[PDB]
Amino acid sequence: ETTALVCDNGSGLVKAGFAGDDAPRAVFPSIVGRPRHQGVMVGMGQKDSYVGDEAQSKRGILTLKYPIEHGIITNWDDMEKIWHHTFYNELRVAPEEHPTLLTEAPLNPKANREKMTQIMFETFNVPAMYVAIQAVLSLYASGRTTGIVLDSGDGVTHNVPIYEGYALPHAIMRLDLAGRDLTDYLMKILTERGYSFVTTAEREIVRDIKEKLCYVALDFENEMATAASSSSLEKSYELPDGQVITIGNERFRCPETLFQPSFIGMESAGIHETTYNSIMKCDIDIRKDLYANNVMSGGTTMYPGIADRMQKEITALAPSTMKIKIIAPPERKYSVWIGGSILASLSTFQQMWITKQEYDEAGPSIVHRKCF
Amino acid sequence: ETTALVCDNGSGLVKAGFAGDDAPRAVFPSIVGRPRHQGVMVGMGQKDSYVGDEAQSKRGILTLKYPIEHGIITNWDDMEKIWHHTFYNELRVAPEEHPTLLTEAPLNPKANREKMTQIMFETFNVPAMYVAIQAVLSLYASGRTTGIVLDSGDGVTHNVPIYEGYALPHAIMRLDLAGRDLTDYLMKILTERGYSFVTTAEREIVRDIKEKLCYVALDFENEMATAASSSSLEKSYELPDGQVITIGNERFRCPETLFQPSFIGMESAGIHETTYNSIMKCDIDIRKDLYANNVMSGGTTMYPGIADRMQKEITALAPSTMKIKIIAPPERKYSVWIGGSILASLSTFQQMWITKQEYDEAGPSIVHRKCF
Amino acid sequence: ETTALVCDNGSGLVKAGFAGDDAPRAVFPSIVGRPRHQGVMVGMGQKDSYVGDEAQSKRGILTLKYPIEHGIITNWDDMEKIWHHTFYNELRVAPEEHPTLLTEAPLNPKANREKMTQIMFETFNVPAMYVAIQAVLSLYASGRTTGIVLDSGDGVTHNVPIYEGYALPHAIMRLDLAGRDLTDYLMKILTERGYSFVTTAEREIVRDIKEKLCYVALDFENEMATAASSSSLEKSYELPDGQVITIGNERFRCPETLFQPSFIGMESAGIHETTYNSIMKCDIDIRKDLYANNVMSGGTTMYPGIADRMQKEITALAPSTMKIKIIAPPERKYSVWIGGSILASLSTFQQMWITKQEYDEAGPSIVHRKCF
Amino acid sequence: ETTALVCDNGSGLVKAGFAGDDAPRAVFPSIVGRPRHQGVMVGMGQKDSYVGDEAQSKRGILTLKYPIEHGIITNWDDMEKIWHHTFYNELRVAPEEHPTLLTEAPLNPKANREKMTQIMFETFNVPAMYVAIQAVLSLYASGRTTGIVLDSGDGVTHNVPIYEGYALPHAIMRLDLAGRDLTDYLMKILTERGYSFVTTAEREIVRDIKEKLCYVALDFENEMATAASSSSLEKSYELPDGQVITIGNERFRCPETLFQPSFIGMESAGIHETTYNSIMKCDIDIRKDLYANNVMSGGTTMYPGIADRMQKEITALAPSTMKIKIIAPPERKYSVWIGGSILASLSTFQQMWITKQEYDEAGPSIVHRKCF
Ligand SMILES: Nc1ncnc2c1ncn2[C@@H]1O[C@H](COP(=O)(O)OP(=O)(O)NP(=O)(O)O)[C@@H](O)[C@H]1O
Ligand SMILES: Nc1ncnc2c1ncn2[C@@H]1O[C@H](COP(=O)(O)OP(=O)(O)NP(=O)(O)O)[C@@H](O)[C@H]1O
Ligand SMILES: Nc1ncnc2c1ncn2[C@@H]1O[C@H](COP(=O)(O)OP(=O)(O)NP(=O)(O)O)[C@@H](O)[C@H]1O
Ligand SMILES: Nc1ncnc2c1ncn2[C@@H]1O[C@H](COP(=O)(O)OP(=O)(O)NP(=O)(O)O)[C@@H](O)[C@H]1O
Ligand SMILES: [Mg+2]
Ligand SMILES: [Mg+2]
Ligand SMILES: [Mg+2]
Ligand SMILES: [Mg+2]
Repeated sequence: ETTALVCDNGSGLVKAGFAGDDAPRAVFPSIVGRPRHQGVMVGMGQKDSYVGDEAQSKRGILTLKYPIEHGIITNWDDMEKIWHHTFYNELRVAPEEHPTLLTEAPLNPKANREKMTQIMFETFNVPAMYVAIQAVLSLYASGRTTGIVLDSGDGVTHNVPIYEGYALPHAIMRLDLAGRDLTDYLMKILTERGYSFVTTAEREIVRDIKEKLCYVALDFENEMATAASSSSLEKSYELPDGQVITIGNERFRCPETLFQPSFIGMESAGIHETTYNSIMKCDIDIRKDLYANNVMSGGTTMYPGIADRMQKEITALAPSTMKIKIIAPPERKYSVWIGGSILASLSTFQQMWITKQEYDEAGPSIVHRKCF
Repeated sequence: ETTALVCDNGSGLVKAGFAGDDAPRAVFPSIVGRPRHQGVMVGMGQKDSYVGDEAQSKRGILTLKYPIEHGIITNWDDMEKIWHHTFYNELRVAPEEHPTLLTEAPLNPKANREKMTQIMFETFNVPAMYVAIQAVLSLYASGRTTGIVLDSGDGVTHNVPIYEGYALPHAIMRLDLAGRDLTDYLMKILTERGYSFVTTAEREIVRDIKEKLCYVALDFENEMATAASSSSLEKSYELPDGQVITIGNERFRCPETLFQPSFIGMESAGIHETTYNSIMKCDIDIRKDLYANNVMSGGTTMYPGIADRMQKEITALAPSTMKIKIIAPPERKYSVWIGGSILASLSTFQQMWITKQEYDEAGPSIVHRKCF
Repeated sequence: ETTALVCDNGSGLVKAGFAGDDAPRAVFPSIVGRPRHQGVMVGMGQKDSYVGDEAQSKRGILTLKYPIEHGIITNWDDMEKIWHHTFYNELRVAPEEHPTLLTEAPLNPKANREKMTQIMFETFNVPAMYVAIQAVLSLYASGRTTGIVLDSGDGVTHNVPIYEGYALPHAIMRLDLAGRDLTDYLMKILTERGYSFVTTAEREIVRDIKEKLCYVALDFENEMATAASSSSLEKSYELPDGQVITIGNERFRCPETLFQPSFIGMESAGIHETTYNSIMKCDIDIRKDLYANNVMSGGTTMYPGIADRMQKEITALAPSTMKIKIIAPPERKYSVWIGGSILASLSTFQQMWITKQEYDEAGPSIVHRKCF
Repeated sequence: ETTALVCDNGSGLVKAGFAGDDAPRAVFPSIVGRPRHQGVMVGMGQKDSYVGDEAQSKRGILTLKYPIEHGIITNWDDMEKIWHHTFYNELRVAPEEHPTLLTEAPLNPKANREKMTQIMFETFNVPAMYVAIQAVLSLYASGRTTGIVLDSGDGVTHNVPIYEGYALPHAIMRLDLAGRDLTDYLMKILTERGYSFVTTAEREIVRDIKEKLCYVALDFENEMATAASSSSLEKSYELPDGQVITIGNERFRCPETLFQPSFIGMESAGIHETTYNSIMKCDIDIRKDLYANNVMSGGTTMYPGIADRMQKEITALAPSTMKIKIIAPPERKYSVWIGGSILASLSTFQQMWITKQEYDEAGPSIVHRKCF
């Protein structure tokens, strides 16, 4: 045996690599694009579909779409097309030799995990597989046993409280506000400056505006007063046609949707009150250890100043004698993959794989009574 | 006080009148024309500019242009010239005595509404004003509280879901396909018959072809089979030079762009799928009442057979146990003005005006925290 | 100031008079004759040159020639000799007191208009001048703003479409078939009867045959069948030597050259197809108003039956639902002067003159950026 | 099979040859002339019609006319006469053995392409044919996939944006200002020097003046100031009668009609603003690649200094951080034929022909659902 594969399929990026590494060798977006215009040059390399980094380059003529929406895979033809691109075109492996570690969000459909298991054996014919929960793997990456994990990615934000090795599945919150809903609110409030980004190729531009110019205001009602003297507030951004946009208070205002989800019409609470309501559903003897370990992960927790507001605004909810310590590693974008590289290389793990023999005598329903 | 003014400025027509009436006294196109040829007769009444019904008559020698494109006013010199023509030359009022109700599209620039407010006080010096959203006013005209409003005009098509008095601003779709983009597609597909309408004075002829000979096919793939036996399909039209054109399948084919916007190269969805995606972004307890109230308005919803296809094609998307009732009044062209005549004559409204005193101590930014 | 002068210099006649009158006081041909024989009576009043009505009387012993051929003045010594005869010998004015309105054909050389301007200031020293286009002035005489003008004179036939005060300079046709080319075709087809008019004094007789016995056939292929029974077709004419000529089908056949210019070997089209091709180069919204206003002017449009054939033969080209109205005033010979009398007496015109001060600081090139 | 024919039928020239060559073997003008004079020598080789290079030599006695005006073939008798001259008299082939590649302009009538297809099978009986779009073939000649193509010929100027193999048919502009409208403006402004070119045989002289003495001014308002000191500006040209003309500012002033079409009374924009408005109708992610690839083609883009003004005047419209690279090959006159020689010799193309069997069971309407 050489090694094992760790394929972190997310709603926005597909992180992939080998176990035992410290960074994924394969980071490309989870986009499958079909061309939508006519097509008039004969031959000269026109494929029926473009996946990932190729569709990101040719995106002006493509109808881009995501096969994964809010964690749930909705377009199993396109998801088998990304996995085919991930293993062959991007990692250059043989899938019949390496065991594959997959990740998915908690509180997810049963058929979403059975259908991953059916594809990895009946189509790729892997020797073994295992589906892990992402917020469990975010805590191997920090090398811990205790802590609540705020894993906010591109499709789903979810808290999982984990005390000393033991997960508390009744306190797992799942909030479907994520980075893809911050882009779609940003396309709505860039309209009030005048700039109209509508089609799906501009959705990948407003995503790139958000990753470069948006931050989290430490007090939202005071930065809106700073928009009176919009001097250091406004920044510029060069679009791929050469135009510039002067984005102003829309920098700090779209990540406030993480803290006030009523901006996009959701009745639910922000990520500071879904952390606090998930600690307050735990036992009273472990709430001191969950305050002191607030592990953030995922790429939506990469804004400048989001650890400073989570530490500010849980403290206004928690009793004043408990210390709050939001713990943000700088590598926290890939930490679901970093913990998957650790868990697949542990020596105590090689009896937890779902082998091909164990699958065949049990069908696709083996994955529920074996993984979690 | 005599009464209030209701000035519905659209991208294609300027509807204007007084509150409490049942029809606008002033319907003229929103066109400002400059002459482009030499000019050789001395004197005898040559103005520098021609606005509205006058420029529509003298259009053979004029460079006609619209100051409003896609809802956004782009040419504030010409828009102050239409308003000057609307009040003085067309309504024959004094603007310093009547409060003016203005309309504009939702999801619009902030500077578009501030600059209307700055003109109506610093130039016309009105006693009071109020900017209303057009799809709110389309629902007073039907005398209701509940319904999604498909307001398709000449610059912008937009859905606004309104439950029992409460607007849902996160489900407001805005699609910039409208009647001016159906004319420009019709000038492109009349070329394949041979007829070349190019200059801006022929743009007002193809607009008049579209308002007389175009309808909506109930099944587009079967009317294209009827173009084999083009017997009852083809109609004729007498041009203003005496020529006739025999338009064939181009009758039903340009309003299909409302239902398949890929004909003009837009990635977005048709008006039957922007209604359905705007209901599916509402709460699940109000989707039954939004199906049963589909208020159409605007002049682009005046084609023969557009209520019959909207009722056909939402039903193919909606679940089969929900009833769909597309509600098209016959007066639906002016229904943004009809609801503006109702709202300005309500007794509960006279504290919602932005008076001249309230403007002066607040600047032009009063209109955002007072209207909507 | 007394009044202004209107000097309509044509290729065949010099119409001159004062502004505000209804008929020119000075109508004499534009002929400068030199004697060609010996000269044997000593003294008794022999001048070196004879101009106009005097050379028309003494024409048997003179080499008559026209200084203006096809609108272009080619013999500037003789044209200064006609203007000297026009002002002093014929109007009896002082040129240093009256401003002079001049006319010329459209699409004319630049040096033709500069050299008129140089003569009227450096030789006659007029206070002011203005060069107008003849087909503009033909439309003041009918008191209008809209119409295409068929101005066919003795040197040039030209259409100028004029919509409501605005000339369309890209649709101005200029056809150099005129009355002097109908005389020269008539001298060629009177030869086939036997009568040989060759020298220049007989050119002024065939011009007088044409003004008295020639008409326009309403259908040319049927009047040629009437030449079989030449009973009412043939007329007689008494020459100035007492001889008679019996002109037959040559009455209607030389004005057919206006409608079929291939008789004199021109490739171009007739005056019914240069009117139609000049309307079809206009905008499609003004073609209805140019059909209903077909102003004829000039002396070549004075044949019996030319309005009846223009109305017949444009109708065969125009679409059948457009009305055609050829508009021939009875005074249409002088209508370039009649409109020049109107334009020079308008009150809105006295700032359009090129004064002597404006000329001196600008040279002769002022006339292009001031008149047209 | 020997090879295939590439017949580039243009409005001004008929380029023809074989596939796989680097230059057409048959370049002759698209002129069919009928004699117009009497004809008095008995026998000695007088045909009823003269086509192409023969009618160009004998043009003094012929009524020359073009069967193709603005891309649309209007005179199908004469166009079958050119094709008969092209294959038999000029290429000396048998049309029943070679498959024929035809070109035509985009946004063209449907009946123009059906009637080419009906002639090439029912009259010439070719084995196969294919109608291609000219601006697609202009991009094979530069050997590319990406670029907007400014193909300005003798009848039609049209932009076609082509990204990586995929044409964008909603951004295709078509402007009917071309070289034949620059000749007709040049015949109008040579009149103001005095020189009157009127009949159709002089239309082929002013075309030859334009191809030798006209250039494009880099700044039009400064070359008009250079016309004050007309020293290096004026050139001479020897006419075929031996006369000389001293053309002055009319050298640079007629190609300015390409950049200001209001000189000939067109309301539309120049070729620098129909390129920019066609890029601004594309997607925002491909506008960087269309700026860097501005392929000019056709013979109207052969003026000295037209690449230097297109690079100057798009840059004044484009944002200042985007590079503009107008790409003019020196062989750009024949580049529609050069790309047609490439496309007909590709190995991936031989299933795109419309064979004679495929035509017979489908009628003439096969060409729309098979070519484009
Ligand atoms: N620097 C950044 N600042 C802010 N947001 C960012 C940044 N980088 C990425 N994002 C957002 O994070 C999203 C992807 O983050 P990531 O956590 O990798 O997604 P994901 O984990 O693959 N989706 P999932 O695991 O299913 O929840 C992007 O779509 C952006 O919206
Ligand atoms: N009978 C008709 N059938 C089809 N289309 C029509 C008809 N009458 C008008 N139209 C089109 O619809 C438009 C009617 O104008 P209107 O509905 O008022 O647009 P508008 O409201 O002025 N623009 P806006 O309010 O900003 O959306 C015209 O410009 C035409 O393009
Ligand atoms: N009754 C008539 N019938 C037909 N032709 C006539 C008649 N009277 C004059 N003509 C012709 O008209 C010519 C003069 O007409 P006229 O229009 O006055 O010339 P003109 O206007 O001075 N030249 P121009 O300025 O170029 O129009 C004569 O030379 C004749 O050829
Ligand atoms: N050297 C030149 N300089 C400027 N213009 C030229 C030159 N040579 C040719 N032309 C012009 O280009 C025209 C022909 O160009 P060309 O592109 O070959 O015609 P064409 O492409 O066959 N017509 P079409 O294909 O229907 O657009 C001539 O009629 C001239 O007006
Ligand atoms: Mg993740
Ligand atoms: Mg409206
Ligand atoms: Mg005259
Ligand atoms: Mg060409």
